[PDB]
Amino acid sequence: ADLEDNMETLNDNLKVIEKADNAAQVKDALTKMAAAAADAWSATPPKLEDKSPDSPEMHDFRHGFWILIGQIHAALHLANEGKVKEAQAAAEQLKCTCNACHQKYR
Amino acid sequence: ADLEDNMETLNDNLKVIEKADNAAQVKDALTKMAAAAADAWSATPPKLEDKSPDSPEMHDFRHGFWILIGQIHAALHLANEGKVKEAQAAAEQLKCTCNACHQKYR
Amino acid sequence: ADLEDNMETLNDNLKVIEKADNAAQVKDALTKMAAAAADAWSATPPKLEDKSPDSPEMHDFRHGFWILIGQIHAALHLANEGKVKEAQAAAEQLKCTCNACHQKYR
Amino acid sequence: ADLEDNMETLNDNLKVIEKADNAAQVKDALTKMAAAAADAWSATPPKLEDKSPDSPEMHDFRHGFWILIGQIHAALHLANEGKVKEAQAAAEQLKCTCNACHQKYR
Ligand code: HEC
Ligand code: HEC
Ligand code: HEC
Ligand code: HEC
Ligand SMILES: [Ca+2]
Ligand SMILES: [Ca+2]
Ligand SMILES: [Ca+2]
Ligand SMILES: [Ca+2]
Ligand SMILES: [Zn+2]
Ligand SMILES: [Zn+2]
Ligand SMILES: [Zn+2]
Ligand SMILES: [Zn+2]
Repeated sequence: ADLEDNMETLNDNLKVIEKADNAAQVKDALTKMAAAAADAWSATPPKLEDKSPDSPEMHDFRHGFWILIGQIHAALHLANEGKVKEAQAAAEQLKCTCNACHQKYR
Repeated sequence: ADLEDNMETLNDNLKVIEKADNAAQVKDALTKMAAAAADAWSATPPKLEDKSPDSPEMHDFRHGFWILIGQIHAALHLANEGKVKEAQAAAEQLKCTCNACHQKYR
Repeated sequence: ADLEDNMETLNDNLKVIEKADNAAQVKDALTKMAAAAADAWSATPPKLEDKSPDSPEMHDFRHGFWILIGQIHAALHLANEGKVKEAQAAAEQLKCTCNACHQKYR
Repeated sequence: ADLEDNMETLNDNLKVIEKADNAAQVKDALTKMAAAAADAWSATPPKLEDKSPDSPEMHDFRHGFWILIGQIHAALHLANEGKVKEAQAAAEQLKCTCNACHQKYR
């Protein structure tokens, strides 16, 4: 899909997890975030369309999604062990990424 | 879906990656493998039907999918940087995780 | 060093982190655990000395340390951001690994 | 140690890995690179002396070492399975992380 669409999914499902109650809501939100993150991974942001597909900036932008995807799956690891509260905490801690990448490329 | 269905999707797209020609081909297979692996993550294999869901055996079973998905996303990292031959070798290498879990639980 | 020595380091520093107060104690304990885990990674446990260096069992044993090392560094990630309490939680959650691997190879 | 000292250790052992012949050689270099990277993790680069330690810029700076150490341990995974040529190619590939952080903060 489209990069701003992916970011909406990321942000909505982030708030679903905060308000979630059971383990199925959390696990399904995290699944949607993973899918969106993997979709964004191949997009070119506005402020980088001038640079080369193989530039260090583009590499760095993609690395931001690699990191986020790992964190989302580390949260899925916890939720699939039944530790729903610890998975919600991990989803909160994810924030350091959405903000590091925004500061540079949003 | 079924654990067996997930395993069929993993096996099929592994073969696709070994025969692919273009990066978009390798990229779509890895993406399907990641989803199948995430869905398999929650399953109980027959050999463990009797164990408690919080036993170490189920913990260890789920860890296999966590390591597998991490390897799939590392291959996706190479694919999305354009390095298709490297992604294909990455897909080849992750058969150590397939074989390790099969020896234990298949 | 020696595998039982590494396990002592792992277990001691695990309890240092629980009792820790500031961010330097936690970060230094986690550093020692990482070093021990990386040292154990190349050892052969008692109950596996019969099998081949390249057997799926040996692969699986090493994968256990790869996983643990990642978790320790995910905890270092948090401690280096100043989130000492969240790093202590992550060190607690590490437990699913020490127990999954013990159940199989200890 | 100094950030500059850590960078020198990283650079030196990268060269060692490209010229190595035996697995023990590749394994010791990666191990030294992992320690240098963990020690660099806490440093402040000159370009960021003015930013707050909890700014997104420092978060992003520290994330670079987290991704780098993950890549180093993935190469160590191959090395400890005996696949030295694969570990050497893994070391080669992680220069994307070197170049990405240098473009931003060196
Ligand atoms: C545990 C963590 C596993 C990992 C990692 C992989 N597989 Fe697997 N696989 C697993 C089980 C328990 C089973 C048996 C399920 C059952 O109900 O019997 C399987 C089975 C397969 C099969 C057989 C499928 C069939 O139609 O009968 C295949 C072809 C297969 N697995 C492939 C496969 C690949 C390619 C993997 C890595 C990419 C892999 N599996 C990992 C458990 C686990
Ligand atoms: C940030 C996350 C970095 C990563 C990843 C890597 N490096 Fe780096 N490096 C970084 C900085 C801020 C600096 C400058 C430090 C300063 O005080 O000026 C450097 C510098 C180097 C150097 C120069 C060393 C010197 O003696 O002047 C080298 C040779 C170097 N870096 C190598 C290197 C390699 C091989 C890396 C990946 C394996 C790598 N760096 C990653 C910040 C970051
Ligand atoms: C790069 C590595 C990013 C990461 C990680 C995250 N986001 Fe982001 N996001 C990024 C860009 C380049 C943009 C702008 C794209 C554009 O077309 O302008 C965004 C945008 C958003 C927005 C605003 C979207 C809007 O229509 O206003 C939000 C609310 C947002 N992103 C949320 C978000 C969250 C919660 C993240 C962490 C889970 C996250 N993003 C990560 C680049 C990157
Ligand atoms: C394999 C992947 C392991 C992981 C992960 C952890 N441990 Fe372990 N441990 C392992 C083995 C094969 C052994 C026995 C080795 C032997 O020579 O007999 C151990 C041993 C221990 C012990 C007891 C040591 C003793 O002298 O009695 C403890 C207390 C211990 N290990 C702790 C520990 C912790 C806290 C771990 C997680 C952080 C952990 N181990 C992981 C194999 C593996
Ligand atoms: Ca069948
Ligand atoms: Ca079948
Ligand atoms: Ca100097
Ligand atoms: Ca110098
Ligand atoms: Zn962070
Ligand atoms: Zn392996
Ligand atoms: Zn676990
Ligand atoms: Zn890269």
